[PDB]
Amino acid sequence: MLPLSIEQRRPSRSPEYDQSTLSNYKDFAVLHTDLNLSVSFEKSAISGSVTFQLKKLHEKSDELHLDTSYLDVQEVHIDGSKADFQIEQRKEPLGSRLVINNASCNDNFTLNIQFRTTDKCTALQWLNSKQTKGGKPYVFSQLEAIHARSLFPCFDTPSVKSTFTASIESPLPVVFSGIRIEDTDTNIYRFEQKVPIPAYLIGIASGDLSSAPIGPRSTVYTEPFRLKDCQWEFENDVEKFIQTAEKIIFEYEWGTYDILVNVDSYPYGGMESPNMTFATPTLIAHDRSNIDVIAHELAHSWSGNLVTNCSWNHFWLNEGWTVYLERRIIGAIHGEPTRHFSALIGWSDLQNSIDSMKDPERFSTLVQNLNDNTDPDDAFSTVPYEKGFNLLFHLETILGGKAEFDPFIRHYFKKFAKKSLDTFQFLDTLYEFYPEKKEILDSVDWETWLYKPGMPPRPHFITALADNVYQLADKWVEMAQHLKTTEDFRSEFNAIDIKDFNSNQLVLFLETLTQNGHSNKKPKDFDWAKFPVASRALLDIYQDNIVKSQNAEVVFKMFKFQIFAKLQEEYKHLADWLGTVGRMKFVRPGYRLLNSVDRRLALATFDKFKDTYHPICKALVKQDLGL
Ligand SMILES: [Zn+2]
Repeated sequence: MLPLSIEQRRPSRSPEYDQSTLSNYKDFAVLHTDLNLSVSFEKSAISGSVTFQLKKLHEKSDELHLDTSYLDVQEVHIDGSKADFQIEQRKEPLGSRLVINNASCNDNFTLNIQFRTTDKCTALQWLNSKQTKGGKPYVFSQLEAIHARSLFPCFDTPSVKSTFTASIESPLPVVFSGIRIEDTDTNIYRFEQKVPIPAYLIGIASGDLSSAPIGPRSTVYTEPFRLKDCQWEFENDVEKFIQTAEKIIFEYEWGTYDILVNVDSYPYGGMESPNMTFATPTLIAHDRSNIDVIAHELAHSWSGNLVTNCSWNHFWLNEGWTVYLERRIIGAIHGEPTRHFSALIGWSDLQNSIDSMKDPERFSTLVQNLNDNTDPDDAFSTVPYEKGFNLLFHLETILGGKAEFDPFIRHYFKKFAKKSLDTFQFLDTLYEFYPEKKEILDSVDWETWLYKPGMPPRPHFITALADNVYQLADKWVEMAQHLKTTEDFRSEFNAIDIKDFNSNQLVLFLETLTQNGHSNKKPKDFDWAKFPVASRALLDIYQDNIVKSQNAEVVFKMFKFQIFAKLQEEYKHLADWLGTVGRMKFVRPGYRLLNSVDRRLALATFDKFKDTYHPICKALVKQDLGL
């Protein structure tokens, strides 16, 4: 009932089969999973057992195949009886297939595997005591996309979702992607995940953590020194966000919405493990300006967590729907011009991602096509997010806007609640929900959106907030050249200029500057180093909103404008600041900025702070400096 030749591409069975799994999930039903784990900070390993409640499905060849990757499976036990297993030879990138003899049991059986993580585990990130400001060891898992198979043996595919129950022992406190149960100290933390989740959403963190309320159904976890700060950051908006998102879709389904603010050495940008959102400390600005980042993880509570991409071929249904709903939450809070601006910055992110991404012709396509050979990680770029946002936004516009599309959002998420789906399954629900709207629904070029690489059709977004940034930014470039005095500059420019700018406008503003403005009529090879008064006059007049900002996002862009402006005095300040942040995205280009202008400082800086970043952060920064 939908357009050829999209139908031509329609898999034979939906949800589409997951090539990234070596497991045979199509043969089993996972009724419930249980993790009994023990954290050893000293061995850098998690050891224990996983217990599945499985039901045999009959609808040809039969066996029990599980995913593992560099994992020590010690014993298996079916219904309490030893069961015969063997581990195949490792196949990049999908790992070793754990084959277990299931012949003996009945339809519904209890599967218990005992295992140890390996030195080669790719599921757990370990930080020593030099790597956290608190001074205690820390560990967190990062499981997306197929790393769960490295934490425990399982059907490592987004199409298999199972309730969870978890007992984790640790010398240090433990948080989990679940709700903690009452216990009755043996250092054993116990949690329940009452909603079915995929294993990539399984999240564990253990370290020196305390907690504080940030809402009626929200608590924040983080290092104690940072505890009251983090609480202040989240406590004003977190419940409001949840309610904004509940109005756009429907009641939040997970009970509590908690946030773990990870250690400073945390190199990533966040994770949406259900019941415990992993957040970056660079979210803590002390003014609540870099806070809308929470709407995204929160949004995942519906799209991705509640309704899952069945495979990493259909990841856009995870992340695209989430950027959409995310921008809808902020749009509801800050006004339509803001979501359009969010959207417009997103369009910018997409093009740099497409211009640059390797094999921009295979991976830039909205619906991916990983067979059993492509690492699912190649499917993760800005495409799913932005081009997926743009397709959902396009669908919104043509259907008569938010009030016409909003009913489709509630049917979709209500229809696939607790299940997985593919692209094709989404479209049918789309076509099925608008009988009347069938004629323009059909006007959509699904083939270019879903299956062509490169930039999708460009949408018309309100450019208001971006115009102001570009205008103000262009003006500085033009004025850099006519005005020769700090007092001259102080009279054409005022703190009111960037007053009503939000965090994202400052970042674009400061970024537009280093691109010598944002206009066709841009001075060619205009350089900010040649105008020492203009550059310094900018950070001077805008000291309160730019220079005095503790928003790491705004702080980095400032350092960039200062490295571009070749303001030699500030380098020590960029050097010092690289000692305060561990986020790969600040630390890395941050060490690149410092090295170009002042090689000797970068090297000294890196020498003093090398062993304080996440080991991966250090390797990559050490690479750029040529060590
Ligand atoms: Zn996301």
